[PDB]
Amino acid sequence: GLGTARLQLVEFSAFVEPQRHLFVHISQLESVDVRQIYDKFPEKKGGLRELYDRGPPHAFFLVKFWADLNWGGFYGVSSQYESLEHMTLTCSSKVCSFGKQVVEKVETERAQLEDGRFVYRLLRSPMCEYLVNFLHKLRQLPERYMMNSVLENFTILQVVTNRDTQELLLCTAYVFEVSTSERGAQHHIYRLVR
Repeated sequence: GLGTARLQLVEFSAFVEPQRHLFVHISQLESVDVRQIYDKFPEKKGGLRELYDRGPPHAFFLVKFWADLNWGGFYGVSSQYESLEHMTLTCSSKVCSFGKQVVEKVETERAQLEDGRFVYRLLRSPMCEYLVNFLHKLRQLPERYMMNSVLENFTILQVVTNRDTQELLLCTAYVFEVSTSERGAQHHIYRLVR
């Protein structure tokens, strides 16, 4: 699964409300050389290389999404994390185009005790205007292969840190293709090694 002993991703979804439609969804391992995707993110500071250098290596994951782009509504992102230790999470999400940052969103969420464990709920976070706009354009493409061509240069990098200790808890890279309405959204989680 996606997580470490200190922090685990439990659920992740991006959606639009008029019942919801899920572009992508993760509800809850093969390897990928991290060097092979350095160019899909900023190569200098806070680039994947530098983060992997500081470590820890076991906190690094790659997720490939096959998004479902078949649906003025509310565009939102929901995330839920869990842990056994009480912490405050700093969640950084960097949207990248052609390997360059076009959006950085930073949120904070404190632990909530529930069922004998700590939960971190970042629900219904409004999707950034750039993504909403991008989705609106993307879905107008006449062919799925054209969507995949455009999505080739679109990546997201999520960094979750312990706000107090500044320790890296979880770093996840996202890459994207499109899936048919018939098949529905899907994902493949990888471990990033070096």
